[PDB]
Amino acid sequence: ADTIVAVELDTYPNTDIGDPSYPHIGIDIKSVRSKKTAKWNMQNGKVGTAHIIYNSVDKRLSAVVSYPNADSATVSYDVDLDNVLPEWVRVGLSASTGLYKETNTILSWSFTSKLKSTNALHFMFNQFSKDQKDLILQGDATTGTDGNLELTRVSSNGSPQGSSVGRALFYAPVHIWESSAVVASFEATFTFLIKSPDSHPADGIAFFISNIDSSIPSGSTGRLLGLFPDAN
Amino acid sequence: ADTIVAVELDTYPNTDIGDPSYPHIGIDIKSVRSKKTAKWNMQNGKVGTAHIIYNSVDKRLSAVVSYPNADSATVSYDVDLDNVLPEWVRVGLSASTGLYKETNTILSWSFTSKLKSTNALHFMFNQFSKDQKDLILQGDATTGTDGNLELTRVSSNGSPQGSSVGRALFYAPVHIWESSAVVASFEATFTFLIKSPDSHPADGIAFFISNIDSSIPSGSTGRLLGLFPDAN
Amino acid sequence: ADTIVAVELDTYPNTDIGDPSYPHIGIDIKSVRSKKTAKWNMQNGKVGTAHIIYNSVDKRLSAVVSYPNADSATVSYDVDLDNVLPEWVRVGLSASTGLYKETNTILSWSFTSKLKSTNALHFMFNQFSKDQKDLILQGDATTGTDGNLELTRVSSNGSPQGSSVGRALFYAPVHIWESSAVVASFEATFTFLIKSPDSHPADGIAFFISNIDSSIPSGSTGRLLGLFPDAN
Amino acid sequence: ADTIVAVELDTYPNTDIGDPSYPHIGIDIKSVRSKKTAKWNMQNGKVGTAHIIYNSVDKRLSAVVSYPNADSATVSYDVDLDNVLPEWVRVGLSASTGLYKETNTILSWSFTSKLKSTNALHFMFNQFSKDQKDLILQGDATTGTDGNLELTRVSSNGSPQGSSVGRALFYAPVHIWESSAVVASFEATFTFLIKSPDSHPADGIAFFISNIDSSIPSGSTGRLLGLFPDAN
DNA sequence: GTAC
DNA sequence: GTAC
DNA sequence: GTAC
DNA sequence: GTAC
Ligand SMILES: *OCCCCCCNc1c(NCCOCCO[C@H]2O[C@H](CO)[C@@H](O)[C@H](O)[C@@H]2O)c(=O)c1=O
Ligand SMILES: *OCCCCCCNc1c(NCCOCCO[C@H]2O[C@H](CO)[C@@H](O)[C@H](O)[C@@H]2O)c(=O)c1=O
Ligand SMILES: *OCCCCCCNc1c(NCCOCCO[C@H]2O[C@H](CO)[C@@H](O)[C@H](O)[C@@H]2O)c(=O)c1=O
Ligand SMILES: *OCCCCCCNc1c(NCCOCCO[C@H]2O[C@H](CO)[C@@H](O)[C@H](O)[C@@H]2O)c(=O)c1=O
Ligand SMILES: [Ca+2]
Ligand SMILES: [Ca+2]
Ligand SMILES: [Ca+2]
Ligand SMILES: [Ca+2]
Ligand SMILES: [Mn+2]
Ligand SMILES: [Mn+2]
Ligand SMILES: [Mn+2]
Ligand SMILES: [Mn+2]
Repeated sequence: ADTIVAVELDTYPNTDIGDPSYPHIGIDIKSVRSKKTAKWNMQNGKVGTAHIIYNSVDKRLSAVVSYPNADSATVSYDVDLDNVLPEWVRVGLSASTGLYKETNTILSWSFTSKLKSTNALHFMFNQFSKDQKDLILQGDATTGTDGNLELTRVSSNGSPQGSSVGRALFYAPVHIWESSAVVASFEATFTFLIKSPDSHPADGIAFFISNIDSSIPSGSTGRLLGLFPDAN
Repeated sequence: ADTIVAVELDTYPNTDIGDPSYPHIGIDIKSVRSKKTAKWNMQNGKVGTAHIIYNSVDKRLSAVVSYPNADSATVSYDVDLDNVLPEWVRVGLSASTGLYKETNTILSWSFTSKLKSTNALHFMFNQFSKDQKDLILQGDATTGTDGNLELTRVSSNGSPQGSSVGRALFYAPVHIWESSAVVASFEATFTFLIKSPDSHPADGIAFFISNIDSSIPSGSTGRLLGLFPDAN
Repeated sequence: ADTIVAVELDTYPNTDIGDPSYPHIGIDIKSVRSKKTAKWNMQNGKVGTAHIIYNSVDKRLSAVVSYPNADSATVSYDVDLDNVLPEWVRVGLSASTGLYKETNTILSWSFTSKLKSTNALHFMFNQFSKDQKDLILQGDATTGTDGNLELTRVSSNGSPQGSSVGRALFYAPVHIWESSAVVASFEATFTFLIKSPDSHPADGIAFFISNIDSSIPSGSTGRLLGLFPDAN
Repeated sequence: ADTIVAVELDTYPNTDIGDPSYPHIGIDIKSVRSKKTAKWNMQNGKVGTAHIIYNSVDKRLSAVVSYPNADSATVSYDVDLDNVLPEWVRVGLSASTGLYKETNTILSWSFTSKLKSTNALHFMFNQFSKDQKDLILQGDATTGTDGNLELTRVSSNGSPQGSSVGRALFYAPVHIWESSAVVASFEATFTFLIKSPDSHPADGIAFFISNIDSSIPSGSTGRLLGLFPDAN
């Protein structure tokens, strides 16, 4: 299977696989069962912002998710990604729906990675286009509708669909660690709009780092968030 | 055939294709017969720097090539690249040798492209590694020798070889123009070491922008600099 | 007197100082009598964006001013700023009102300057705060009202006042040119909201570069845009 | 007195004030008696690189100091700078000599600070000039000798002097924290050349953050590193 | 960091 | 929008 | 997240 | 550096 490190914005509690009883953010290291979670007050229909940071000095993967004029949710986990990820990776966004659904709309995404002694990569999307050749779209993901990235299927009348999964990966491989680097760092930011007509939205959005040849695991709709083939 | 826009650092005068009778820099728009040239005092065995700039306001492609403590050479050409290049491109470095030879050594390469009212791409290579997954190497190009990119063949003691052609392209496609952008800009910088035992070094280095699926044209050693299928 | 280079967004035609008979953008080199202008379709109450670019290769000062879903206005002027500006400068925004008035509201401001073969300066304000220590406020300029910079006087209900002039300069001096630099470049971007109850809004906003010790010239409300001591 | 946070590169053990018995790097919070230290293998006459990082999510001040082809020294300390520094600060480099001496030569310095919800400041000096108006020089500090910043006094024959102190601060105040920011971060990098003709170099170099109006404490030569008025 |  |  |  |  793929090697996945992810930050999940998990809108739907799957208590059977160790989710807390509330919408949460989490740090996922090679398992959908987060190594760490924080409670997340997800605001239906509101634009939120996720910030993800890591550096090879502290070896601490951290995230902050916020809405205008509300308290942030934050989660951190000590992990040496040199011992988890391959040296070269792709970075991406993933989302899913299941029996419950939501829009998984990405309005902007930026990423920066640096290896110092310096090598750098930076991309910034504030606008997504119909045929965006620097993104690899997988599954139900589409670009160009209102200049946004729709990770999961939305009908012609604007309703999100159930049992949908989709992902967007940046086209170039990323050099995420190097044995001779004195300092390696990355940061990701994205803005998102999760909207549900139902009482209960599902399933969430994740930022993820994977082996370069990563693909959506077959059947990874719902609680698997397009990242894992099973709930182990 | 491919669509090529290039800045050539041309070390060898080919009078039969309209080169001036001296080493020169040139702007190549879909032809090896530069639309504009400037005399270039190439310093055998010295590290040089090339800077290439363009913006959609001025629609003027400019370059400056310099050595420490010497006068620069500069060339500019008015061209609307919206009417020349496809909307999505790859960017790259190319170099060649023929009967006469030189090292085509790249010590660093950086590139930035922005499409405003903003989408942005930036990469910086100060170190090239043996298995560099965000570069597409074509022909004779190799990476990892002293952390440098050798575009053309060099022996184990660093002696350049004749009849050699090689290129390196950044892996991700670049969105070089967009009809709704108010301002689009790019800039490229690279540092290079051209060294020859020959009285006459040949053939040169180019920065280029191509169709995404561009490859080294058949036979394009020597004066065609790995860019053009013929001298038309 | 001061040495001023400016891009004016001139909302009010002053025919006696050589303004065209319509709102215009202009390039001002040491005079309010623009060296070049372009017609500008200013949209009362809409947020606009101004982009200003210059590099020492082309020696061409350009600007583009845009509103969402409208055609841009653009103006360029060939000028070697090495022979106009002192080596060290301050950068700023200026605005004024006279008999006629408008809001001169700045919603964001960014600036980058680089001197290559590299020295670099960059700032980005997306939020202005009440006591913003990296800005020098001159005249009527105030910060903190909805996180915006109000260059000229506005009442508590947001109504602009006549006979008002105000400027904001970045605190640090900027090294705008250097005799040994191979390439020097700057770019500025700001977003603005010009709103008037008047049939005729006045007087405009400018981005400017000055001697470091520049101050609002005595009497420079109205047509002199807080930049010039007289209309020569 | 001033409020100082610093990363010290301490070349000289002052065991009487709690230095370890070896050259060390340290994190100094309002005291020259480091809250944390790591052993540092300082290489006389070699160019080294210091990297300093902090973000408001982890609240961890970290540094890495390295030489080509040697193991790094690294030190980290958990501190909430919101409770230590004022909201607006200056950033700087400091160095001293005492009865023992060394060159305190700075070859490059870069800094980036961001406040997100984004406001940014970045500067990069690869070249220092004789009259560098975006630096505040204090004490014995000079710029322009070989394009370098000499923090402490060097004689006409190139010998460092004893009992010398000097500092360089960036001219613009820096907004280091804000109560409404979701994420605040900074990073500094500098390269340095410490050379001594004596068996024993002294006293060291520091990166520091201070109140905006900070000045060299009188008598802060030697072990006080130009930062503190006393050894408490 | 080495010598008494 | 008023003054020649 | 609320109802049995 | 050789060919017309
Ligand atoms: O903030 C508190 C909100 C609580 C919502 C409670 C959930 N309601 C609920 C459950 N719980 C059991 C969960 O699994 C049943 C559905 O499983 C399928 O749907 C989800 C959501 O798309 C997905 O994660 C799974 O993989 C699967 O597709 C109900 O049965 C019910 O109603
Ligand atoms: O004595 C040796 C130094 C003088 C060399 C001659 C330079 N003068 C000159 C030529 N020569 C004709 C060019 O073609 C000759 C070789 O062509 C092959 O090699 C070159 C160099 O690598 C390459 O560009 C060609 O594609 C081919 O591979 C002029 O035109 C001129 O001036
Ligand atoms: O009915 C009201 C709308 C029409 C207004 C007239 C515009 N036409 C016009 C003028 N007028 C002469 C300019 O000076 C008049 C006022 O001058 C003062 O106010 C302006 C605006 O704030 C300011 O620029 C001046 O400095 C002074 O404070 C033309 O020349 C033209 O065209
Ligand atoms: O890596 C191991 C190297 C060990 C070096 C040992 C130091 N040698 C030494 C000492 N130690 C006592 C320290 O204070 C005496 C000098 O104090 C003055 O000089 C220093 C250095 O510039 C400065 O920090 C102080 O503030 C003061 O100016 C000796 O006495 C001796 O020899
Ligand atoms: Ca879940
Ligand atoms: Ca040639
Ligand atoms: Ca006017
Ligand atoms: Ca010490
Ligand atoms: Mn979960
Ligand atoms: Mn040529
Ligand atoms: Mn005007
Ligand atoms: Mn110490």
